[PDB]
Amino acid sequence: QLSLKHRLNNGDSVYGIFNSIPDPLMIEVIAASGYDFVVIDTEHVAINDETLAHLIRAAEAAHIIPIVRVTAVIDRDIIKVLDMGARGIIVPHVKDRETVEHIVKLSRYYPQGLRSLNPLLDAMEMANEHIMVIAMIEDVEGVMAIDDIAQVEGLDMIVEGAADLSQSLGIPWQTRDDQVTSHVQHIFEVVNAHGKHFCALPREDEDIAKWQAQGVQTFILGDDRGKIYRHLSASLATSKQKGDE
Amino acid sequence: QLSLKHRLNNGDSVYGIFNSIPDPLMIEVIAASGYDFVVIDTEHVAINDETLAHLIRAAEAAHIIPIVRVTAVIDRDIIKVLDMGARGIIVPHVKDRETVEHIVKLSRYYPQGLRSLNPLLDAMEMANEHIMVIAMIEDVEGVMAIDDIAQVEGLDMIVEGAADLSQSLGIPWQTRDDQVTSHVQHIFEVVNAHGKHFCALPREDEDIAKWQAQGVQTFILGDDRGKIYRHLSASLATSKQKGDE
Amino acid sequence: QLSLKHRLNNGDSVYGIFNSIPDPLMIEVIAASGYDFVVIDTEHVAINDETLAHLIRAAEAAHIIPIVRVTAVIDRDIIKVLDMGARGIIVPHVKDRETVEHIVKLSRYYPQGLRSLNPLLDAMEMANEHIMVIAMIEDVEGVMAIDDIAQVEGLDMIVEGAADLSQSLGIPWQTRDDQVTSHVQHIFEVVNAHGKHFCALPREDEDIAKWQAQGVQTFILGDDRGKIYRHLSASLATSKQKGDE
Amino acid sequence: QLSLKHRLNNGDSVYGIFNSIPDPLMIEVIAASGYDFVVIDTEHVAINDETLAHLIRAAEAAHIIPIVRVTAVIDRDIIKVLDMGARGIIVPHVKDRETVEHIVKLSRYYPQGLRSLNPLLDAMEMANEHIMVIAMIEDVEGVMAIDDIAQVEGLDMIVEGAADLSQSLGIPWQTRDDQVTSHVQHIFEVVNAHGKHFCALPREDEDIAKWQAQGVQTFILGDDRGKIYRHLSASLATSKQKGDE
Amino acid sequence: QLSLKHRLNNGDSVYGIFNSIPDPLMIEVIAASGYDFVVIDTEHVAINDETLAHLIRAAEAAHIIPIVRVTAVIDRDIIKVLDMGARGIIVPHVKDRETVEHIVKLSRYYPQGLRSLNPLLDAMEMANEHIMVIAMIEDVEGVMAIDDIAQVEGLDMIVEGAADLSQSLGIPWQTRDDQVTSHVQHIFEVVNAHGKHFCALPREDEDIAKWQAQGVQTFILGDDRGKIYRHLSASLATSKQKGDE
Amino acid sequence: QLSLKHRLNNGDSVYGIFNSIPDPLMIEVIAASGYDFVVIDTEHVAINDETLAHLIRAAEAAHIIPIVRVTAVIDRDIIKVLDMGARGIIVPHVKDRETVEHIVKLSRYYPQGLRSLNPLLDAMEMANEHIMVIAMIEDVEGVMAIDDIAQVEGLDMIVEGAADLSQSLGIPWQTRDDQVTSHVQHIFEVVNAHGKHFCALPREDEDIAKWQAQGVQTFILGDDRGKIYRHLSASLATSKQKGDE
Ligand SMILES: [Ca+2]
Ligand SMILES: [Ca+2]
Ligand SMILES: [Ca+2]
Ligand SMILES: [Ca+2]
Ligand SMILES: [Ca+2]
Ligand SMILES: [Ca+2]
Ligand SMILES: [Ca+2]
Ligand SMILES: [Ca+2]
Ligand SMILES: [Ca+2]
Ligand SMILES: [Ca+2]
Ligand SMILES: [Ca+2]
Ligand SMILES: [Ca+2]
Repeated sequence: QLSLKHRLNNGDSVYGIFNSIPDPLMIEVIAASGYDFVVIDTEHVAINDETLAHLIRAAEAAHIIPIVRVTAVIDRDIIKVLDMGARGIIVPHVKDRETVEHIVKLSRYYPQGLRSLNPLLDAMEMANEHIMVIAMIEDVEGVMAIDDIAQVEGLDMIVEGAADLSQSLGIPWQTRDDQVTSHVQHIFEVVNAHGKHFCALPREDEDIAKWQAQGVQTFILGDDRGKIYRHLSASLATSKQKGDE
Repeated sequence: QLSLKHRLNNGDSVYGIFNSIPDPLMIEVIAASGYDFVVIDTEHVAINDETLAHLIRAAEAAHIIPIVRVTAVIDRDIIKVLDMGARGIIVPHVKDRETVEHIVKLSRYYPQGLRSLNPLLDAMEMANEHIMVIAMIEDVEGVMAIDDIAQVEGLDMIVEGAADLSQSLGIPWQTRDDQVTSHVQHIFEVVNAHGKHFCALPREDEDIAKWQAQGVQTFILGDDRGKIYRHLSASLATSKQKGDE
Repeated sequence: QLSLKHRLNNGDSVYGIFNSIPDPLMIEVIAASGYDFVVIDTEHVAINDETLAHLIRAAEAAHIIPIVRVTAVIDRDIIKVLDMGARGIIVPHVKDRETVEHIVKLSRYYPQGLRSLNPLLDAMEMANEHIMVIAMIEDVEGVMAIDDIAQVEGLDMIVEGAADLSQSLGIPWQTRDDQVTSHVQHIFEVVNAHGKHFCALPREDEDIAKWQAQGVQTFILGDDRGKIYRHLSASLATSKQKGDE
Repeated sequence: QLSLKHRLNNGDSVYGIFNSIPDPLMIEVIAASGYDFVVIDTEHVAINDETLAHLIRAAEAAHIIPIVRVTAVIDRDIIKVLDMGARGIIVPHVKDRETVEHIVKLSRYYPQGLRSLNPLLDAMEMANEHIMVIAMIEDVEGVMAIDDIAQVEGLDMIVEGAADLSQSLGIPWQTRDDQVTSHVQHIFEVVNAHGKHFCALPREDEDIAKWQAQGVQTFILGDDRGKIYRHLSASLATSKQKGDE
Repeated sequence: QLSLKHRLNNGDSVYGIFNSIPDPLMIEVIAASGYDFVVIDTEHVAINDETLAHLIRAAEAAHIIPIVRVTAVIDRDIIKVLDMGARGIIVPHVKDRETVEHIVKLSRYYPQGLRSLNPLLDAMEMANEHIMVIAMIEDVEGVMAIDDIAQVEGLDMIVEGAADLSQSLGIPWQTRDDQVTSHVQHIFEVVNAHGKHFCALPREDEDIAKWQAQGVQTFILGDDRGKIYRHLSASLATSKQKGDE
Repeated sequence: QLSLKHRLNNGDSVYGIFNSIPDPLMIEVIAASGYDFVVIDTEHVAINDETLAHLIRAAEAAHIIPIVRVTAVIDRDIIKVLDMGARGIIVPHVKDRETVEHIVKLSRYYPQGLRSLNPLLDAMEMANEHIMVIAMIEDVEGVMAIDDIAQVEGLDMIVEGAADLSQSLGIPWQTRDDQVTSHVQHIFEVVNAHGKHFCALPREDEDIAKWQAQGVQTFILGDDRGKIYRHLSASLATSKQKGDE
């Protein structure tokens, strides 16, 4: 299937990573490494639409679920990105119910939305059944409106954006601050109460256990670019010390 | 300068890595990680000429020396790759003196070669002074012809290709075999006797010290794709174990 | 000229097709096949702006009129797409008069609009004279607002979108339903009353005659991708039966 | 598997088509249409290496076997094209045994060749087992040298090139001439005697039965570009006649 | 630094040009020619995001300051364009204070805005310190709202758009008209009163002196495409006359 | 027609320029400037095959004759470049008769060559009739073999390469030296004696008259990149002096 919704329906825990190096070989390396899904990032990333389409094919061929984080311009991106075969979309900076309802309208065929049309009904039904509609909650407005957001029919999942939330709170990068963690904990509790999925971005491995015990199944473990830099820089420094004795 | 030849002339040890993911962000990540040079691979890699040109610019902007491994088709590649600004070229499967002399002809302006023309003389002189002409020695023929290869004026450096050498010897991937290591040791001794540079591909960090003690200054520490897969796969497995307690 | 407006002014019937495979060879194949115009689709299609520019050049070189269906983001797309040389634009999901007036503002130079400036006046005049401004009418809102839409000075043509209209009516793909056909017939009558052009998407060849008799001159006969799949799949099935006797 | 060699080993007949429109959507349309394999053409076609890599991924994701026809420059193309994941290669204008032996050297790992190295041995073995090495026989020299060509260990299949053969015979496009057909029949008989596969390019559906009865299993049914032009041009002409009554 | 803000802080006059041919060699030619900055145009230009990223790298490698004119869709473009390394952004058709404040929000990290997060604080601070936020004033609305626009904290510079202003005034291309010049003079006086920078687009060389005497330091001298056409066309005409005696 | 051969058959003088900035807007600017032909350079230039195809379409759409200078790898390039629609090819560093005969074989259909096949005969005939086969003479070997080169049936034109010839003579860039000019004069006389066309690269406008008087009709007036740099650098220096009074 390559359906995230299907994986979650079995009781599985699933692990992903952000892709911010828009190269199909990176998608294949991530798949080879054992990830269940990859979030191809298009918000910040310099990435051509035809490149994005290539990355989704790479994901499909490599048997990893392609999830896409789109830009703010959902009236342009969502139709294109779903027609390319993204199995899920993440919309950044979701702040209110009206935006979530619009995302659903754009993402789902009748009767669940009005996704543009471009057996037919069976294919539409299957699309609606398996697509993941995911909202980033990463500013104070979104945390405050979480109860109204979480109850929108068709919204499947919320992902915590602690970094941008910290800046929204006037404490950028203080993601360990009780303010940030209490807001994230609140987001989870409300999401969970409305029978929706929460996606954690655990800082450290131990945080996975802490979340898992409360019933979280979905985990994004950082981003490729960050992990690669940290590994290559550490590895090289160690090499240069060992070489000089 | 961004000249490998200049770095070596000071007594420096220099560290590089193969790039086989043809994305400018990878070049920038490699530079950020602390590498002195990057060998952008075009032999095996699916990589457009315009992409290669972009990667060399990324290297320049990120202050890392761009070295390029070209394909077998040197009469096409060398002129293009030098005009793009590669500071060094690696030619694969160098087997005889005649090939080395042809590489030099293609890589160097008069009076050192006949590099196509496309103050003028001063620029030509500076190009010749700083370019690194590098031959891969990776088959039995090349090891056997090493004395004739190493004495070609204009050949700056030899790089060991233990993997392909092992297959040439009918023992593919037995790179730890005494046959392979003795041939590589021979290559070094002959290269060094003719006052040329040797570039090691050490298997492990300890091998850097062993080579450095014999006067080797240049080291390629694997390739990005391999390191990334090994790190991401190890990291994820550890994460999944820690999450489940 | 390669002007659709010019062709229509002679009494010609003109035939087009949607292009949803963004390759210049497809544009050339469509031109070779005898089409008068091609609607290069960018709404749903994964297509780079530089690719689109290439397709328009292919059209020009192949002597086929390039019409472009843009995305919803007209404040971005229209200026780019006209400067690339599109001879007409189709805007999707036109729902009100205010949108049509904005399209005209963006598409036409003074005195007919405020198309960005980037003999000069003569070139502007010629652009305004020959550009086709085309609105898709494909949701109930647009059909209801058709009288207000059709009378906007500078709107040249309306195209029926029966598929998306059917979903808007809560009967997706029931394009043969009397609801859908009566609305499309209404759209035509109102458009025609205001002296504007109607563009039909006939389901079958016989529908061309039916429309032509009422004075329709413009016909889009499906899309390349759909026709190709249907032909290749039918052709192959026939081949496999004939081969096995 | 997506292995042509595997399909042939079961007694299957397999059907392919040339792709000369280098767009991943065309690969997907060909797969949807029911073809078992696609021959992505790079000999004549303007196609970037990164595009080719994308087309092979499209094929994999769409569950169609990707075969690639390379250029004459096998010392460049073969290593790249195999590393991209082509399941078979077609080399044009094969004229002698020496060329076939070189193709095998480039295409197969030790002990069957010397394909560059870039469990390890198991992966090499699997590659060798499943790769199809295919020679185009399309000039008089190649037909004359067919016995020496066909007996090269590692050559899997020969494909008839009647068009270019006709020009080689000084009768370009006279592919129905007894000269051309007798030479093609000879090629088959010799290939078949040496236990190798023959690939037919039948002119018409009836030719499939004629070949199949002699034990031919592999059929290339034209090329996408040609079929599309012929269908679109015929379809449009019929539409325009029906519209005018 | 490659900081325009830094250059202006020394008392320097700085010279730029619009780039509307999106090729990295053009960026390099502009740098070689002696320009201090280049305004890479994306408003009108057909230019892929990955191409734009390449042009910015070309600028960095060639030691020319990259400034980017974005499209109207600032909620998409600004984050991408800053993360690519643009040292300044120009937003077209700035008409009110609310838009300027939004540009600042998008362009600057806390505490000066809410630029998305993607030592950390030091890097943010350095970004804010060196970025140039630039508004195009090119319609009557913007001239009328200039006092409210100019006093927005975080707006660094205004650039005159005489061409589009002339069309806004109903006199397209009458850029020499007293209406246009008096409005531009007003824009400068108000901008200058609020301690902000003005960027002139002088028609002729003599206009540079006239502006410089009033304290203007920043000058855009046309666009590459226009200059190239005018030079090549003049040069060729002269050549053809000289050849025929 | 867009046939250089046709233009020359009327008694016209024709003017071209090298394109070494591989952007379709540059092709269009060159066409707008009044050039009869453009030599799209692929020898030195970083240029994707799909880009080259785009540039040829740009040329066709802009009504300028596209001529292509290929790389040394004629067995790869010529078939691709002709199928893309180049109206002429320039092969660099032509040194002997055997190479010219091979170029002709690759460039012309039966009976004039064996150009790969990919009314039919009429199209082949028209191709042969209008294609220009052009050899660069730019090394001492080629000048020495000029009589044998010039008499090859199917070779249409020779172009002088004074720059590379000077380096071949051990006097790189001494293109004004009597050695270089006497060799170029010899090339012309021999070419002209065999009824073939000569293409001059005049240093200065006055050289056009000198060549024209001897019956030369074809002139390449430099390259875009060089002219642009020289104009932009001169123009900017003048601007900066005028601004400072
Ligand atoms: Ca899913
Ligand atoms: Ca964020
Ligand atoms: Ca160097
Ligand atoms: Ca190797
Ligand atoms: Ca038109
Ligand atoms: Ca629609
Ligand atoms: Ca196979
Ligand atoms: Ca052939
Ligand atoms: Ca700056
Ligand atoms: Ca403007
Ligand atoms: Ca010609
Ligand atoms: Ca040359």
